[PDB]
Amino acid sequence: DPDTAVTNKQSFSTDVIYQVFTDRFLDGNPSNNPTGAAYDATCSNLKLYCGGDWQGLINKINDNYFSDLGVTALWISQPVENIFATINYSGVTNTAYHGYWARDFKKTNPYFGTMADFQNLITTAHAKGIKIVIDFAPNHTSPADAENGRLYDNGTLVGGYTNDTNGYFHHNGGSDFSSLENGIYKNLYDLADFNHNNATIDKYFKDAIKLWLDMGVDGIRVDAVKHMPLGWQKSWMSSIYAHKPVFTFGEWFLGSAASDADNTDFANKSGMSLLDFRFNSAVRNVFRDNTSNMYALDSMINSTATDYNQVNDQVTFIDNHDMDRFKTSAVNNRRLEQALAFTLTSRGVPAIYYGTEQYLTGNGDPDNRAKMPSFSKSTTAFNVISKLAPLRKSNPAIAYGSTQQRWINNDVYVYERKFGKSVAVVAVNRNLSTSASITGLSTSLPTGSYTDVLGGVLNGNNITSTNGSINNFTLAAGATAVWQYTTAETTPTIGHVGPVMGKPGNVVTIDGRGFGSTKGTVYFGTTAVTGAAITSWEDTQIKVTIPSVAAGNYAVKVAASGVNSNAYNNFTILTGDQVTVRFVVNNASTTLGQNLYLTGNVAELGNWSTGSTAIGPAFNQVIHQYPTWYYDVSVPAGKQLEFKFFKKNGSTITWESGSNHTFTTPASGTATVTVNWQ
Ligand SMILES: [Ca+2]
Ligand SMILES: [Ca+2]
Repeated sequence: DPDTAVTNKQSFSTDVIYQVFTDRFLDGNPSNNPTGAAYDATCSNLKLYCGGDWQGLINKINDNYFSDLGVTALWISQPVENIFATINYSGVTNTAYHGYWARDFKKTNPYFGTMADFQNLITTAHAKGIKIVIDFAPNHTSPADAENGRLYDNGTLVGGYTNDTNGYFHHNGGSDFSSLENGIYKNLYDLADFNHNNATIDKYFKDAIKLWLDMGVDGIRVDAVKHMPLGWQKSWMSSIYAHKPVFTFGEWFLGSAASDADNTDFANKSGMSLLDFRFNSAVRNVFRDNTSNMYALDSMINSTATDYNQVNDQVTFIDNHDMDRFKTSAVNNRRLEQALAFTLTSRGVPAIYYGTEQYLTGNGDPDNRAKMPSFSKSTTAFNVISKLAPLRKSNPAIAYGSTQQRWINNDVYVYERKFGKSVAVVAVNRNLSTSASITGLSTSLPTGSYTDVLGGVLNGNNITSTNGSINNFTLAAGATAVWQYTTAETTPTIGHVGPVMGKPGNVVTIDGRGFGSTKGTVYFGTTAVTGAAITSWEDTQIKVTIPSVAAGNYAVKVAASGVNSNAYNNFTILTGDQVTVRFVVNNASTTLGQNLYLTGNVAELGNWSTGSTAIGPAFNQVIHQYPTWYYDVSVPAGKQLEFKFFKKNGSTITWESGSNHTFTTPASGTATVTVNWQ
């Protein structure tokens, strides 16, 4: 199957994601709409249910609204049963229309549809080459008070937030958001926090997602990743990747293109991507708010490409469920159109929040979750997506391409996306009133005459190369032209690998060009993977079995016909199955600004390193207070580990003295190991 094929659940780079609040799209079946106050036909009270369902989505798929738009994957609201009750925050009746207040992760939300409806929707999407991505919010249940934040395991009850004897939840009050630990271990407002170190919860959630992947979901958009321990998440991911690997991204909110240490961290160590708020901010500051210029935009591109191990897996967007719509009264259509184009031709997996093609407005929650107004295919923005979306599939330079600043200034940007012998050039002039005389533009386009892929719908123009040298031209006011160049690759050149972390035995997908149809050999580091280990092999996609080599960070290489492909770095190989173990050290007092890390005899703790590979810095305030620190780590299961803490501050490392501490991990689930600092 090609990298392109709907089948490719491990890579979304060639797709376009359509984010849609299920309830706010189409009530394709009235026979399942809420009754009474908890419902509102008009859908004027955005806080109540409006009727949207899975049949509605099915209908749109079937009349090619999506197929005409160009979107290749739907991102739906969480499908699980949510609380049936209603909460009255400040006199206003609030419903769980959003999907985010789960009560039974093992049952479908009746208001969206049934299990068979869901199955019906998973089959109809694949038939048209559309993938389905789902929201999964394992952080918490529903707001305490609605239903005492109860959780049912497929009907049967697990426990409520109150008189929670076995401790399935956290009872440390709610997060004031003053630190990463305060956000992880304390509730989100009234949202009942689950205690993941609790083993039945750890297993409830591995068992839950398993069910959904089993039914055919193609990707999972995890919610509130900054509110759950990394260690746990990673372990959960290894469970998923070991069963049915699927593209997983999470939401870790940021408020700028500004780099963030914990953000970049999670993005490179959890085993899942993030939503690109750094990008979003720059895309909005330049195109929307007029608070930064093309420089800011370019500066973001280089920096993100530099911070994230695999920038191509981040998920770009111009707006979403947690912000003001891109469109407002001062923002004009061309500007929306420009942001879309910029995003569709950009690096990463892009997502369009529902109704952007219909210029929908709505500032803040919930006005930005208005009902889908039209199914019009005429808008210019609708046009732009249909034109461009298809390119991610046809041109691999858009999909896996690098980015090169080829001409820039305050209003004008011309960047280059190139992968192997393929290219795409994109010129953007955010100035709505004055055009720009471009002189001395240089690209990698072979000599020839190029026609703006956008047929001029965004005042685009044609160009002419002369061995990369483009002839002098004028870029009209508010223009944006795209000129590409494609050809058959003849050299194994790796474009993606999914997932990027796993234990030996798992199956990974390598996407790219020029692999030929004759099984060569894979290279996990310096270890050739051949023959039967290579489950599948064709020009654009090779499915290969992760060899059983020492856990660690490898680079992947595909050698087709003796020619070695380029190397895909930072591919993480696990020791084996994981379990989440909480490490607690006592009397581990420190000096001002001195911190506590952890490392031991397995790649998962960092193989005795004191660097960027050691676990930490351990927490010291919510679950355990200073001088006791603690930190939840993903760690090989069943195996006996040796570990040791260490304080680190200026540059100087002080290891605990005496022998190494020891712990033989549990064969499954979770565990806690307490130790005294030596
Ligand atoms: Ca309905
Ligand atoms: Ca939490």
